[PDB]
Amino acid sequence: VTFKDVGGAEEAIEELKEVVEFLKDPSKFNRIGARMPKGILLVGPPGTGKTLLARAVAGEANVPFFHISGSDFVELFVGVGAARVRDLFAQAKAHAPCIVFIDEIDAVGEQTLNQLLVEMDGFDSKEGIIVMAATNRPDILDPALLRPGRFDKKIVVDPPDMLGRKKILEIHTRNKPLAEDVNLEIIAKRTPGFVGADLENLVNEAALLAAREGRDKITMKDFEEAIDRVIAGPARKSKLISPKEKRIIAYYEAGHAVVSTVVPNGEPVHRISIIPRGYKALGYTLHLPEEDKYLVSRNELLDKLTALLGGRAAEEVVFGDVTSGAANDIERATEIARNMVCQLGMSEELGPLAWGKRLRNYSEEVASKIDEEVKKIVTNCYERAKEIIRKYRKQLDNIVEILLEKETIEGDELRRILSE
Amino acid sequence: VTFKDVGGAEEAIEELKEVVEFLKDPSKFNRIGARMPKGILLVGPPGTGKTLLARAVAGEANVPFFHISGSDFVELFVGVGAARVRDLFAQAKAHAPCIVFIDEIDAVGEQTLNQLLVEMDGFDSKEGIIVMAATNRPDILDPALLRPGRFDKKIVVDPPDMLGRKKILEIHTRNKPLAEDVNLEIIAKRTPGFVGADLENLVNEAALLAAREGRDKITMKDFEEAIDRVIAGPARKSKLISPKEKRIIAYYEAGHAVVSTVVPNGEPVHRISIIPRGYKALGYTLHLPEEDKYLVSRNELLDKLTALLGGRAAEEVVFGDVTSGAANDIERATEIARNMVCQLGMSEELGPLAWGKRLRNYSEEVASKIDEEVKKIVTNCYERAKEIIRKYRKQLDNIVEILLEKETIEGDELRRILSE
Ligand SMILES: Nc1ncnc2c1ncn2[C@@H]1O[C@H](COP(=O)(O)OP(=O)(O)O)[C@@H](O)[C@H]1O
Ligand SMILES: Nc1ncnc2c1ncn2[C@@H]1O[C@H](COP(=O)(O)OP(=O)(O)O)[C@@H](O)[C@H]1O
Repeated sequence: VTFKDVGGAEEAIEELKEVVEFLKDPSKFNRIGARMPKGILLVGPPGTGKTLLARAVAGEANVPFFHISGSDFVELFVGVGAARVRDLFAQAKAHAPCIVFIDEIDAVGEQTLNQLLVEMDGFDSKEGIIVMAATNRPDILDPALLRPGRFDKKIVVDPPDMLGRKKILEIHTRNKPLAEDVNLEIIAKRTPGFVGADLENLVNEAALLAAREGRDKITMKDFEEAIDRVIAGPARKSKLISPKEKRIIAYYEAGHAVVSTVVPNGEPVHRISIIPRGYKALGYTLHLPEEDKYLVSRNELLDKLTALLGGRAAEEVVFGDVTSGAANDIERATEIARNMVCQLGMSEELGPLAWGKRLRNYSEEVASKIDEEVKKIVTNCYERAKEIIRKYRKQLDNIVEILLEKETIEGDELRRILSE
Repeated sequence: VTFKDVGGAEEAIEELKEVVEFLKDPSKFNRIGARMPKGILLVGPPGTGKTLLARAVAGEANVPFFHISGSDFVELFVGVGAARVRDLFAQAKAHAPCIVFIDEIDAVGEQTLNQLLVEMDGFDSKEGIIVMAATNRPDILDPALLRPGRFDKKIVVDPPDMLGRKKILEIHTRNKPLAEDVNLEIIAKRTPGFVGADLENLVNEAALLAAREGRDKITMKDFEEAIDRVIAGPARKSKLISPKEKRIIAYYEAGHAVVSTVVPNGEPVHRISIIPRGYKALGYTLHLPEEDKYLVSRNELLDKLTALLGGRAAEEVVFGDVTSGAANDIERATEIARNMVCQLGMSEELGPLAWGKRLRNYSEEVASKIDEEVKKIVTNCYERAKEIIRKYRKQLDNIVEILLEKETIEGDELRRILSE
């Protein structure tokens, strides 16, 4: 369980390597005056992998490891926790420099608490005793533990970025017999926000779906379809859609994808489907990012707003009678335009100011000029999505009639059709 | 542990010297009628160093010292605290004039409380019994303890000013083997708001970082880099920034430093770096004050506001497309301009009045004249930062191309480049 078995956190490893060294040659840290801390506090979102790091460092240099959970101290009989703690340190002091882990310390931090503080102060840091604490919350902790001599050194763990998830997938798939067409980079970019714990569950679910039919390999189709069942839900083939009502959905989704391709700034589409899924959903479009970005320009916000108004601009041109389907793409397209004006200061009339944060302190004369700008930004974009559709209309029907039988179209075919 | 080992508080020492004298010649205070108090209450922010003063005064004249913590009285069995208190005074009365310290009295101030008040009133102040109490909160204390005869004399401790931190650093670094280029005045001015407890931790962390590589001296580079890891966090070299996206940050930070140098009133820069650090940060600039000030003029507030609008005025002139990076320098530059008008009364139209403190009691006709002034102060400054940049443009590119390879530039090189 060396450091080669943990991936996705290069700042909790490089920073936490001298502790291994300190357990090898403690003479280097006494010639100067170093006072290597007795306790280490790991903090981060739950499920990040805090517990695995302690096991990894314990196994890095052959050393006994004693794991104790603070949840076990909950609802224990009076005095049992104190006796367990005393026996733990009694065992620890008998052996060589050891590693002791205490988990879930937020809940504990009454009788066992005070006994812990006194007993911790008893032994010396030169014996070889290391205490590692892992909390899911840094605020509800007991303030007394933050005093010097107690837990004072903290390590922050963070969710992985794009390259971290690739490494985690590489780690967790070594044993299983993958097929020959499985690409782990594609599956790495379609899973943003996943903590390291969920990817193993994803692999297990893909294995289950591969095993249901019965076959010794896991193909790409199992991976891609297993991701959808986690985000939205299982497919619902029992639902019945009227033939004159599924023609509207075919035009509402084939218009959101034509507009999102013509405009310069955007991310490419992956597939379009109209199979119902989950509760209150009738069709979706998927994008895959090209890289990871941290700064957003202005022209990249006027083209994410035109795409959202693409579906509503396709019903109006074709049918002429607007439906109630596009009620969530209007709510999310009007708070994008209320940040370009109030907070980010990208309006040429109100200047570089931050009107807002209770949550409203300004006059009524000003409040009637923010609306004349919001209603002008949104209307100006909605007049351009309609203009885009009118050019690509003969090539918009072809995308529909293909989508009304196969019920799914791929991105490459779409981009081949648009560019005749 | 005499007074020579405590620095940074010259008002809790000069005021607390006759207590040492009173324990030497108590005859001077009885010829007139002095009734030197039995209890002394030390109040101040936590970690200021209240506990150290009691030990210092106890060691000033050779006298037994008995320390008891009020946190120990918490969750003790019924009657144990009273027995401990009785045994404490029983031991104290047997010896010469002694010193007894009670810590953390805010939590205690039920059964032990009443026993303390009665037993305190028992003995006489002429025996040589002194009681020192240290609380972190002056409001939650039991009001009964404020009656005469009980704790009535209080001493307030305060965080050190600029010269105090120098003395604390001098005290805590005597043993350790510093290098020859370490300047303690520079490190004293870059640590505002630090209480006396944090500087020793800073020294220990610098020692750790010096020891990691292995060398018998601590150079300046270890001190300066150890301060950053406390304020913001460790460097994150795993983060990847697109080549076309780190060119924007190089222009946003090289513009905030050119403007902050040309304007008359300001504090000099120290270094510019674009290495990511912490969470949601992509570049920072550091200043070092020349001295400590307590009054701020008006012209010193119109030049701290032009500097903040320097980054946004560098993207607009160069690229022409404003990004979302400068969203925190707009929020902090619009509450500076809402104090020059409402509270401080530095507006020539609304006169010397204080509109405001619920938090709003005035008409709507007035509320529409504060905005016409706020929008005029901010816009007038933003038209001048752009004017500054246009002059120093040939000398703004040189600062960038140097900053795109070394990833760090020093203040002296910047001020040499600007003044050709
Ligand atoms: N960086 C990582 N590399 C590989 N696997 C990880 C990583 N982080 C977390 N995991 C996986 O996530 C799972 C959950 O870990 P767990 O101990 O529950 O986290 P925590 O203790 O922080 O809740 C572990 O089985 C581990 O395999
Ligand atoms: N004025 C000072 N001079 C030198 N060291 C100080 C001073 N004030 C505080 N310290 C240091 O801060 C540390 C914390 O003191 P502590 O007793 O915890 O403060 P408090 O009791 O007020 O919380 C001590 O180890 C002491 O060395």
